[PDB]
Amino acid sequence: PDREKALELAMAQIDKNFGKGSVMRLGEEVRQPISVIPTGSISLDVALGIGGLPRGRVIEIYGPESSGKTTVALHAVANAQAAGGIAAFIDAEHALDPEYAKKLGVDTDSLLVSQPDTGEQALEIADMLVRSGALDIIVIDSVAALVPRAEIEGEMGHVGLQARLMSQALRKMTGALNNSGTTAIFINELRTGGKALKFYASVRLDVRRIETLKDGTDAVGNRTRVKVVKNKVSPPFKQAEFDILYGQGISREGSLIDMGVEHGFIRKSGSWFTYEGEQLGQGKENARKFLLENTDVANEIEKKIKEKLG
Ligand SMILES: Nc1ncnc2c1ncn2[C@@H]1O[C@H](COP(=O)(O)OP(=O)(O)OP(O)(O)=S)[C@@H](O)[C@H]1O
Ligand SMILES: [Cl-]
Repeated sequence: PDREKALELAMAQIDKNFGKGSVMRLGEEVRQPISVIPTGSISLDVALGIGGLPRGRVIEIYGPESSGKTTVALHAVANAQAAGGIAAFIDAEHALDPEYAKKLGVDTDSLLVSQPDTGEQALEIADMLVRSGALDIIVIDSVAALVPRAEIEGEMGHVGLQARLMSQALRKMTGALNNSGTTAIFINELRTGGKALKFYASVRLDVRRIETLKDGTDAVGNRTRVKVVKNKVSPPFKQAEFDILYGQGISREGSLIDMGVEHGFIRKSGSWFTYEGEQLGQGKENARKFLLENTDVANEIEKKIKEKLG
């Protein structure tokens, strides 16, 4: 017996039988792909281990209200579009603020939006789109808002039908999703169908608000924390953090400062961030700004960090 040789032989057959990623060692550092979707969060992009959401996969983003799920998803779309991709937003919440979306860099005008009459119609419309192979990314707002038709329409006290709907739906949309090469983000709100999504998801993000961006003493935004509780394309359980200002989305410069520091590219003498010899400022915010204005800097930092990792 040769354990490691026997185990590898095992794994190999396991992945063959159920797909790559069926099993993997946690420390394992996986081989990156040909063009993921920058989550808009450098840290998260890293936690996902492939620099962003995997295309042609089902992505669930759950968490409480105000935790930043929609924000993240928007950025996802933006990038998808920045890459000349076509986007679709299946809205069953009617909560979208396109003005903010634009600010996150979404081309709202070219963005397709549907506002279904029932959970069925929703997913159906979603299926039909996906399988046109024109969409790079699609978003479904509120797994919960996918209420069956029988219930929306007047129906008696019943079933366990919302889950079945969601289940069957995913069943076919996945095949398509894969052939299409389109990523499907399902925003799930922690306040029914998530039962299925748990198993169909390739990636599952547990998003929640941790801090109240205050800087010194005033409301700015909030610090989010995402845990990749499920990851079928890279070791799971990675966590990342980042800032979302009010009105502004995920602070790229905020991620850059933070990750740049923990990775020694930007030195932080107490109270004063410094990089490569140039002074960046006292207090994250001053640094953030500096990086915001001096777009050349940060870009360097964005490169440097990118390299050392993935
Ligand atoms: N329309 C908006 N205008 C200004 N800031 C917004 C807006 N929407 C979201 N934000 C910012 O993003 C934070 C919340 O992130 P969301 O985009 O709401 O993601 P989320 O909470 O999962 O989505 P919900 O609550 O289902 S909409 C807010 O606290 C603000 O910092
Ligand atoms: Cl990003």
